[PDB]
Amino acid sequence: HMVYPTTLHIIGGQGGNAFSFNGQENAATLQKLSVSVGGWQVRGVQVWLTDGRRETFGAMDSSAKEFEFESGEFIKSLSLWGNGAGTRLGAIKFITSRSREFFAKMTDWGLKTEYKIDVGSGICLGVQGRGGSDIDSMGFIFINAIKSSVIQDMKYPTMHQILPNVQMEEIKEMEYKNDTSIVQSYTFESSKKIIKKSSWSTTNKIESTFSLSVKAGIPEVMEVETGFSFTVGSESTHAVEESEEKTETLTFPVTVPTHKTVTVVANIGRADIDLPYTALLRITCVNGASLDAPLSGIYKGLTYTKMTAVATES
Amino acid sequence: HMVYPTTLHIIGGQGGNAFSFNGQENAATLQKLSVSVGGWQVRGVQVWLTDGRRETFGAMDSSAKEFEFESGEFIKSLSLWGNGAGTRLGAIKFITSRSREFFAKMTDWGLKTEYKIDVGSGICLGVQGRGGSDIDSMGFIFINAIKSSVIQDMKYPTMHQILPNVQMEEIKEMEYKNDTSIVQSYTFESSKKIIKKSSWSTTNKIESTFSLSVKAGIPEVMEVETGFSFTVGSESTHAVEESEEKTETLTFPVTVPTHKTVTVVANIGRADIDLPYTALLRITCVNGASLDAPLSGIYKGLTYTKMTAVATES
Repeated sequence: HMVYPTTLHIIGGQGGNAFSFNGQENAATLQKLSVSVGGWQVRGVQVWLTDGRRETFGAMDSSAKEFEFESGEFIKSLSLWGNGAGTRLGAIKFITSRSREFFAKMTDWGLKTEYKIDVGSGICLGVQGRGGSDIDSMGFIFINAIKSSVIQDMKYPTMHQILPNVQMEEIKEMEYKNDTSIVQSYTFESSKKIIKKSSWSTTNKIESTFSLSVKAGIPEVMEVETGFSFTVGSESTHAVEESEEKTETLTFPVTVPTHKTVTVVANIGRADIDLPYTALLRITCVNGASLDAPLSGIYKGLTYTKMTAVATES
Repeated sequence: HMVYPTTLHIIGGQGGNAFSFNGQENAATLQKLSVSVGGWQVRGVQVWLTDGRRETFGAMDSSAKEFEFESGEFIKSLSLWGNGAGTRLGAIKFITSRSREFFAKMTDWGLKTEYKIDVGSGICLGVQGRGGSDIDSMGFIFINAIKSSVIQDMKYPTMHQILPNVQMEEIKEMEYKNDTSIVQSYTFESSKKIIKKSSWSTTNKIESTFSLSVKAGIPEVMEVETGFSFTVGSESTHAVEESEEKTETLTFPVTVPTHKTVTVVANIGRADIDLPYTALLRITCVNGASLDAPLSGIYKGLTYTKMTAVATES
């Protein structure tokens, strides 16, 4: 027997035309809902997803009430009601993870049959059902309970067509003066705090709805003596926005000839990276099923080269 | 042979009384300097450290010029000059990591031999020299080039005396109704995004001056059957301020007797942690020497228990 990444339980009658308003392809989720009610039915629904899509089913009128989800707010419980003849959706009730409540119901016919819905993870991808003058039937599309949410298959498609802009900064300067007839030897040492940074842009509130990690390598700069080029480092796990603090070091012996001066300057290169990326968001459920949604965005990073030094004789 | 965590090169004459103004013991560093110059000498210096200490040597007058370091700004190069008779300090010049320059010199006699100083890491702990009416001699105390800066031996000395305040939040509710004549069995699943947080307070700008890591475990909550108690998790490496995103899950079978209802509510506990800490900052230099500074502060955290559930029969 087979398992599924979504769960959908439709309540109501058999009439109307099919509709499906589903953010599954890009993992856009339910942001806002507005419901019109009549005497013996839900007349209409208007729905907004987090990618800006918006649509209306059935008929909407001045009786409409709405509910807008806050970022990070999901559904804890949901009930749908038939209208009692069993021919229309009768009412919608849910309670969120922040204990806010929404309830829209037919006015005249007293609320008859309550169906308590399995909301899965509580993360709603939209609605599906049948409508015509009214909402004949409807259910909420939920992602099943989630085990992980990981952005992967990372690509930087314009990377090898673009040159890094490596800016050199001085870190330390020291001078050694040998006024003797014996060649001298000194130890040069230098250090610098650097902060590497990585940022992959996200949209449609996926960063607040899901707990995102990125399984990818980071764009790095690579020293050729033709100049510099981009490559992608070792692959690992990252937060969507991450910084890594480090102390870079450099030490070496300095040989100072008789009756001469040696001046040593230590440098490092710094590169700001701005690159488009494509990737895949994979949401894996507790039941083992999964859902993939293509992503596109921009990567902003800050990286550094190794410390180097120039020794000049005078 | 023997190595040291600090480096100090004094320039000037032989007269005056010894002084030392050094932030070594608590790793307080140079924040601000002000210098008075006369005709044939540096007359005086006033120095401020990042822990608010402040002191003056020699004499200060209306000729005083000052320089204040920005957070994260260190010294890239320093030169000192004698006054030309070789009896006093004659001039100070430095250039910072952000290319800002400070230059204070004797107004009348002219500058001869420049002594380019080894600034080590460029992180200055204060000054040392000899002064009377004027600055007879002075040098800047620098930490040698740094390999690492690590907060360790982490202790929460009041931890055993305060009880965690664990607040329960509902995550999901589902109902299973068995209207048949044989026991039914179902599977409950639930998930919730959580964000754990860790923060160890710092002072004296050590977080901006050094690249700090904390080698410690994270304070967590633990199930006793008196209630809850604090413990410290497994040790690892952390930034001073850190957050971890996670998805908590729960799944189990639900058994429903004939003609009965079972209502399942999934919950999770949340605890804010606010606790004093003591620790040791160890700065290890590239040359192998090191510097210890005792630390005292407060830990602020956010943690969560495992998801649990209550199943109620009706």
